[PDB]
Parts: sequence; C-alpha cells; structure tokens
Amino acid sequence: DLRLHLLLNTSVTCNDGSPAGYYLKESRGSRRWLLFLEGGWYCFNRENCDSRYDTMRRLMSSRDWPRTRTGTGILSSQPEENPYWWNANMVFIPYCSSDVWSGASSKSEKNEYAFMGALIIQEVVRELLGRGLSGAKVLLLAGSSAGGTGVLLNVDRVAEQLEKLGYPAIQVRGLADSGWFLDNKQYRHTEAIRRGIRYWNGVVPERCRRQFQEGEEWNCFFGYKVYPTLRSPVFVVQWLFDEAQLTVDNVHPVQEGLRLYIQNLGRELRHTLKDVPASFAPACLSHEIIIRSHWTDVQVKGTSLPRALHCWDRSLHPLKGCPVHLVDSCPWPHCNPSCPT
Ligand SMILES: Cc1ccccc1CNc1nnnn1C
Ligand SMILES: *[C@@H]1O[C@H](CO)[C@@H](O)[C@H](O)[C@H]1NC(C)=O
Repeated sequence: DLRLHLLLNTSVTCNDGSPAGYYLKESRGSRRWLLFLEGGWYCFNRENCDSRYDTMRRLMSSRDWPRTRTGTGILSSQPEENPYWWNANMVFIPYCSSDVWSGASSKSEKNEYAFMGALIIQEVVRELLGRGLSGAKVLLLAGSSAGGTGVLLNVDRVAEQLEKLGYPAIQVRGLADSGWFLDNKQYRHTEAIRRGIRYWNGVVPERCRRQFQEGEEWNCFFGYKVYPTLRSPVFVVQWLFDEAQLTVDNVHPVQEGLRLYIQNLGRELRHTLKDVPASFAPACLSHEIIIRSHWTDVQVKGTSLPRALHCWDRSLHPLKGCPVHLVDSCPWPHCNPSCPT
C-alpha cells in the first residue's frame, strides 16, 4: 500500500482550501521514482464547479481521503503485474484542483475556489527531496486522462525546478497516457478550456506560450501542438479511438457518414504521432488506463507497453528487437485482436 501524506505547506490546497497531498511507498533499494497524476475532467465556472463539489467532492477536497491506497498497474510493486518498474519508489498524486494541473490561484475574498494544480506538483517534488528523491537517477512524471495532459503541461517545469534547486543529476522524463486530444469538428453539433484558463489563472509551458501568444494559450492543452516545444523526453500512450475524444465529438449499425468520420479520426491521430519516436497507440475504442491491473495484455506489432517502456529506458542510456515507436495502421476499432474487451 501507498500511505497518505498531506502537504506540510498547508497553503498549497485543493479546490475547497483543504490541504493537497500525495500517497507514497518507498523502495530503498531503488533510485527510480514514479510520480503519477490522476485524471478526471475539470470545471470552468462557479456554477459548474459547484455541481462537481456536490457529487465529485473527492476531486475537489482532501477531507474524505483514505489513509492508504493500493498501487495497481504501473504503480504495482509485484513483478507479475508490473514488468517495467515494480521495484521503483511509487507516488500517487490525487487530482483535487479541477484545472488539468495548470492552475496557480489561491482562494481569496474574490475567489470561491483555489486552482493550484501546477503548484501542487512543485510542492510534492520539494517535500519528496527530503524523503529520498535527492538521491534519484530518474524521475518519471506519469499520468492518465486529464493527468496525461498535466504531464505535457508540467514535465519541463519539474526539470527546471530541480536544476534551480541544485539537483542537476536527476533525469526528468514524462509518460502521458490518454491525454493526447484533437481540436477537431464534432460529428454532430475549446471554449470551455479558454474560459477555464482565465478562471484558474492557468499556466502553460514557456516555449509553447511564446509561440501562440496572449489569449491563445488554450492551444498548449493539445498534445500535437505542445509536444514539439518540450525538452524533456516524453513517451505518449493514446488509443486511436479514445472514448473521451469520441464523447466530446458527440459519437455514441454504422452508416457511411459515421464510418468515414471514425476512420478519418484514426488517420488524423496516427498522423499526429508520426514524429513522436516513443509512443504506443493501439487501434482500440477504450477508456482504459495504465494503472489498471491488466495493462500488460495489449500489444502493438507483437510488443506490450511494459516492454516498449523498458526499450525506452534502454534508448536513454535503434535497438534490435526492442522497439519504442508502436502505432497501429489498421483503420477500425478492435482491428488489433489484443484490444481490451
Ligand atoms: C485536456 C483535457 C483534460 C481532461 C478532459 C478534457 C480535456 C480537453 N477536452 C477535449 N477537447 N477536445 N477533446 N477533448 C477531450
Ligand atoms: C507555501 O506555498 C506558497 C505557495 O506556493 C508559498 O507562497 C509559501 O512561501 C510556501 N511556504 C513555505 C514555508 O515555503
């Protein structure tokens, strides 16, 4: 089990002003550290956030969090469940800021809620340095869904933070799962993100900010636009037919118009990954994520995700029999036989 620690700096808070925190399981024989960002959509105005506080309160507050959590999938310490990093130091950072991990705004007399996702990540890193992170060789910042987009928005800031604090030997890398979205046309008929950024005082990576300029920071929430601006190594996991993408696209006996729409979506996603050398993109319709216990089962071209991640580790020391760029080319959901059932 991973044990809860509420942040010692209690001014770094969840939406309702309660302290943020992290769950930790140490592995003293390892210099690898995995910091995982939870997902769960976002909220973008007072009324929408009030609704989320009524029925999704754990995503807005630490008041009811349990003392422990079980590590699963890539967070499991069992070699059979996690062939990749079973012996690593494990950290799960709960998502309680509703801001895609981008915010830097406290509660005040003018703000009902605090949006501190970017500050939560930096404070977790700072407090872990005194618990053994100072001796790390690799810090892998991973996350799923909104947490996968959070990786893209925060990995370079973590690298800069450790350099400025005096830890130049720690290699910072990112693993973005299910957070690579397209700003495409809906099947049946970006603004919420634009409103959200203003509501949150949201921040984006500096090189991406300088390309798109004032008012256009929303562009940096889209993987294919922010990824080329990043300096840290980043591995991208993305289903070609992601269920969250299809939900925003208003897709739910398929006739020609919808067949062409779905085929074009897969082709567009595959195109955006052509120049991403570390990636795993199976041709599946799914909402499943990398902390599930059976994450080992899917394969692309005969290679599993735990294997591809191991090959990525070797590449950062091409490799015979150890590939890192794995994107399906078949054009319809479940044309890969290993897709989750
Ligand atoms: C970045 C993020 C994080 C969580 C939930 C949604 C989103 C962006 N929304 C969106 N826009 N076009 N497709 N999708 C899914
Ligand atoms: C706690 O965090 C806030 C926001 O990041 C910061 O202003 C403050 O200085 C921190 N306190 C300490 C003691 O570092």
